[PDB]
Amino acid sequence: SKRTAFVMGASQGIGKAIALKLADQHFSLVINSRNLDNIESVKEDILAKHPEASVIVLAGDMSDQHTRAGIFQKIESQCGRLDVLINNIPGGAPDTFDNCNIEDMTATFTQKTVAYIDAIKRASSLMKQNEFGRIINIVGNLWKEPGANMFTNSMMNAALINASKNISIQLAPHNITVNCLNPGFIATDRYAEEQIASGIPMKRVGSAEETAALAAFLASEEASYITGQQISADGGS
Amino acid sequence: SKRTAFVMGASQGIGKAIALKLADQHFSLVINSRNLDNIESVKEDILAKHPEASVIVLAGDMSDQHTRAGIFQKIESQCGRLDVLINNIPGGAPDTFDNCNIEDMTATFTQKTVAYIDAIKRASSLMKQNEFGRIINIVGNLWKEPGANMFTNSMMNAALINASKNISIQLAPHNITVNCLNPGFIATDRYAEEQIASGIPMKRVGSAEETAALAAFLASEEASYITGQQISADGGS
Repeated sequence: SKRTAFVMGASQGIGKAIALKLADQHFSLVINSRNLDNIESVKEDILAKHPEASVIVLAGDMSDQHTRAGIFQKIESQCGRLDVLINNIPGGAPDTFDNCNIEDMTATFTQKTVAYIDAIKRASSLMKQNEFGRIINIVGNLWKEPGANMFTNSMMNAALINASKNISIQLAPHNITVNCLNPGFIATDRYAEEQIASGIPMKRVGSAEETAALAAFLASEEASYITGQQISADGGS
Repeated sequence: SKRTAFVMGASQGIGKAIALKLADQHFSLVINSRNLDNIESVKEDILAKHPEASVIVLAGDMSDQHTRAGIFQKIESQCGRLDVLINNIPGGAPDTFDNCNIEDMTATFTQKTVAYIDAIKRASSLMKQNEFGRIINIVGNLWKEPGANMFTNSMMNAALINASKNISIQLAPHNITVNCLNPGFIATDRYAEEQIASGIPMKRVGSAEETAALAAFLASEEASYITGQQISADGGS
């Protein structure tokens, strides 16, 4: 069939990569980031490689409850369907059990975790219309001694893993797979001078294309019996 | 030594059970629930079995950020120390991925998860003073198709498991164990007419004493090398 895919936070990085690969495979695209100008540029990049592409740009903050409803309202309007959802929202800033505070925790929780779930709620009832869907969640790693300053994000990642398992079960009947994809390392700040490459088995860091090759597959028709899964493109824990 | 233990939501049920067993072992007790009258009655029950008991009643809502700080301020004042913490706060109301809503999710998150963590923050710096502590977290079961209407509570339980692991690592250096205790079934509403006993391996439902025997042990001196653990008194998953 000729599917429609909504890829969020795709102005660059992992989302941008998933966008191109998904375009590479003749998916109809609806794309999003906060920055209207950065996102436009991607559409131009995609149309350039593929002139006939159906790319839609809906700038906005997917962390915002209302921006969400509006985006989904639009897609339902301009597309009439939705097959694939790519939940891709960054977690909060790094923190420590010592350094953490509770105002921000709630924020972060709301910013990513709730966002993803609401987004699935909307995607799903759209998806349910055609008894088909592919939900891929960009999530990251737990558990282990943040330590990596990822205290709040790790507990969020856990909650998200749990929730997806649940959701996957509730939505399977409807031919909608729900899987989490945890990349490891790509393009995102942080602070020679860099032997983190030493600690990863493959001894290298991820690439958005590698991550995107995976998400593309999960998005495909042949991936119809794969749900409730948790798969890392991390080269090793 | 002569330790001091703070057991929250101990007006009855599991917390009440932990309170008596801990009293049974000559811990100095600080106890809490929302209901001043229900909690008082426990003190009377404890003093009655043990006349010499040091029981302190601090009524209050441990879900409340400010009530929390105040309770800990008091304990630090009237006790000068704290050895054992019993994080015992009920989760939110049951919900479904379908039926759930996001206002309540945030609430629930704040009500239990954040509560426990803040409570540990306060307990710990108190505990750090004597290079000794025992943090037991009353948590429950994930993951599996709520289904049991436990959608939001399951993802919260997951986040809590993750966070404790982390915290356990950060606090071990200070001789403070952090373990989660997941009971299964005890005294708490729900809606013959009841073959849930069929689905549990032991074919029976938990008892607060069983749960309390465990928490008491984790609270003991001999349990000094047991941290970051996850242990069910559920008779079987």
